[PDB]
Amino acid sequence: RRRMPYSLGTDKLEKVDPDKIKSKLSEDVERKLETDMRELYDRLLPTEAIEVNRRELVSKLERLFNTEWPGHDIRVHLFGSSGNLLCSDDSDVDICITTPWRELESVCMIAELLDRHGMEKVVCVSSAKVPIVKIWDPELKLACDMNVNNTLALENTRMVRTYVSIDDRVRPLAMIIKYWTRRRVVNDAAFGGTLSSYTWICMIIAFLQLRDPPVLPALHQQHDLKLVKQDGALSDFADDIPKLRGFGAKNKDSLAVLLFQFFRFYAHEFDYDKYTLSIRMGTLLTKAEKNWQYLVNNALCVEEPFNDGRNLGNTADETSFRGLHMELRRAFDLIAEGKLEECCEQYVF
Ligand SMILES: Nc1ccn([C@@H]2O[C@H](COP(=O)(O)CP(=O)(O)OP(=O)(O)O)[C@@H](O)[C@H]2O)c(=O)n1
Ligand SMILES: [Ca+2]
Repeated sequence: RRRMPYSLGTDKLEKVDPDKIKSKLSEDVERKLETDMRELYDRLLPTEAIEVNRRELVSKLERLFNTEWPGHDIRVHLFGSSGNLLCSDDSDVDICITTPWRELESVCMIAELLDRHGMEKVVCVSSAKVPIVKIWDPELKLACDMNVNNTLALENTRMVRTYVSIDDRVRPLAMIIKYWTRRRVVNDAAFGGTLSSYTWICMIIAFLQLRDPPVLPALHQQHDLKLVKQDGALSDFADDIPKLRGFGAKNKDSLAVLLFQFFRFYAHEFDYDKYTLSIRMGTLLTKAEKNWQYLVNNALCVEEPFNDGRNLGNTADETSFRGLHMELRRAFDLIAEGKLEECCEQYVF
């Protein structure tokens, strides 16, 4: 399922003279793009029935696990887009199973139990860095990936949820960019050699942190607004939502202007060879100061904010990155003229 064929080669795209790159939408284009984005967002928002089903899946799993293995305080939690305000009705369900009982981290035992209780397409990856069980629930009609005790993923999901809660523009902008990535088939870091949705979300956040004035702060740096978590530890990132809300309100750019600027930033402004995007810091880092010029698959460097050693761009080789950059050029060209529908056309192999 390789998205970017090896024929593309690996050449970097040349930087275009900044004076020759459109920097502003015309009023007519902005007005129509705003309306078209708002219509698309309304269609992408989730519906009650499916949001309820996501919760029902959590409860069903928790009951099954505590009946099979009682006395181990097994709890089940949504994460990913089901927990960060960025899901649509067709989004998969990311689930984290927490327990002090480390025996449960051998996930083949979970697969066997779920197969016994009517889940379908039950498969597992026991030797991955994060072992997972995948299922299809035929009653709730949900595809689910679950892990055991990956509490970092609960926290980075909660971080994304906090960013979404800080400024009204984040949810529609991110939901629309995510839709673009699905239609263009550039959000498949396993099969396709492109980037995970989480990676794209971090890129959206990093872009918004770099607006003038910024739309989003650097939550990991706002120490005085960190609250204590349910587990009793101080949060790694600022999370006092009432005190953070409004941070970006001084930036008055519309959703249309922000979508145009997102594609302009990634298509033309950002120097991929030199810099690492860091939502932990809210400022650009250099690859060189992280020794990231040596990483395999380092054409795009997007630092995971909880593990400064993980490049979220590491699933894109140089060929795939070339194709991704070309897709960003294409999107910039089209959004510049308000062509949202064409920008989001389904890619066909
Ligand atoms: N490198 C990574 C990749 C993923 N994760 C964790 O997995 C979740 C789902 O990834 P995801 O890519 O499915 C993001 P989501 O908003 O759910 O997208 P979707 O609606 O298109 O399904 C993220 O929210 C992170 O908690 C991580 O910790 N490190
Ligand atoms: Ca997901």
